[PDB]
Amino acid sequence: MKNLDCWVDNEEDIDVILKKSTILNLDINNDIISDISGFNSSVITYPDAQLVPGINGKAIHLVNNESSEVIVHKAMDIEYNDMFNNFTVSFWLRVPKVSASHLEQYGTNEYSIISSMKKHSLSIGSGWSVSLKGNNLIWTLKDSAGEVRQITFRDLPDKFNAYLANKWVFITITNDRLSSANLYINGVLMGSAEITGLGAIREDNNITLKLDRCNNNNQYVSIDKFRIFCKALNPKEIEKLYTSYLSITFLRDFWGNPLRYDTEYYLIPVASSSKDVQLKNITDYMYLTNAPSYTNGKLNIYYRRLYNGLKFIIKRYTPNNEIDSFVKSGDFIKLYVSYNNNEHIVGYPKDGNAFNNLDRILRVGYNAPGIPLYKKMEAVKLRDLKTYSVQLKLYDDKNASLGLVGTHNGQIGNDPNRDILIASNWYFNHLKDKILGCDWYFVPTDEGWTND
Ligand SMILES: [Au+]
Ligand SMILES: [Au+]
Repeated sequence: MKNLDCWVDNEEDIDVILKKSTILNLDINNDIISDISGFNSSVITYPDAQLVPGINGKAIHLVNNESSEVIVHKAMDIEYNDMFNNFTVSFWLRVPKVSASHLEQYGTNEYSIISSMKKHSLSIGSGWSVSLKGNNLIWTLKDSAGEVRQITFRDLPDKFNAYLANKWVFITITNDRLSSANLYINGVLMGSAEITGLGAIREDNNITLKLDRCNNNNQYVSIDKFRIFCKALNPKEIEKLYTSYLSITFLRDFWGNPLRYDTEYYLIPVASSSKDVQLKNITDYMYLTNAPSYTNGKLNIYYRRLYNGLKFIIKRYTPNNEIDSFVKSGDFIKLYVSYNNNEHIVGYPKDGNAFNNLDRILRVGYNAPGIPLYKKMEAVKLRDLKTYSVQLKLYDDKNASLGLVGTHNGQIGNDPNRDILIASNWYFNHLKDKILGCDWYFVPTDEGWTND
């Protein structure tokens, strides 16, 4: 009694604790990476460290060459924080899905992506490192006397739900030198290691962000919001820290990147993610089908395959907002299906067929003469902030709500029974359910996911 957390005083307001215990905090402003903690550690950016969209602005993109790195030179006042005392490392991480091929080829090649490690004699290294090995995420802590402690996290086999499978995920690693190290992903505890009794950790004066010892020349990773705390955060501090970055400003695609205009997306319903969207016929309705899947018992990985089903495109309802291409919640849009190299608008015909005069059946490319076709939508995010999904609100042409886009299981004509896309206001009265049929993933083609 005894506490190796840095002293704050403020033991109440979580936000005050998070702020006060921050000793390093990378931000990207006007395309320059710097430390905004207040300790002013210097940050050197090498020529092939690239910038990409991030969870809230831009983020760091590392490729596999020696010019692709970011080095933080620790300020003198924070230099020895982890020698004996507690600390927390946090950052957003995006790693592409490893191919079956590359798991076999490179699966035993452990490579670092962030490190303070130092080499000392006796063969001894000292510091901490974040590294990857196949679909393992690994935290290593080493003291100056040769002790080594580690957490090895094995990712989920279902790569649609896995953390090292091309989505932005939030990492947090807490170190309490009087108990354990704990690894969290998206605020949830994934692994722990006891770390008591360690000696002095004598690490590098620099913290290096770079792929180290990676044998796959085409490998890359992205890192955002890299931050270090002089405290071992508790689960409630971690939850607030995690949710604090979920900016309400832009909507997000399936991978966590900002949603964009003029971009092909495949839709998948969150509440039935094994399904793809199909079209009966131009001018007619859409429905769900089962996605085909990939399975590999040898390598223990599997996943519903992506990029089957219709391609959708979002356009501004009222053109020319020049430079920006990002969709903001509350934006008014037109939804198209691109088919036969033609774009076909999505909407509901006045008095069109509906189920129980209340679930409105959507039509693609409808064009009956003299029949209004309602197609003005609002792209919104009403629920589940941790989930990268979107809702779509359809209006008539008089500001009345025709409902959120969803599905309805039923039959049209003598067709087979199907989950058919619809707009319904029924969803507004149920926005608090765990799972809801109006939640959609927007999935664009991405080099970080190829089907095997
Ligand atoms: Au690699
Ligand atoms: Au919903």
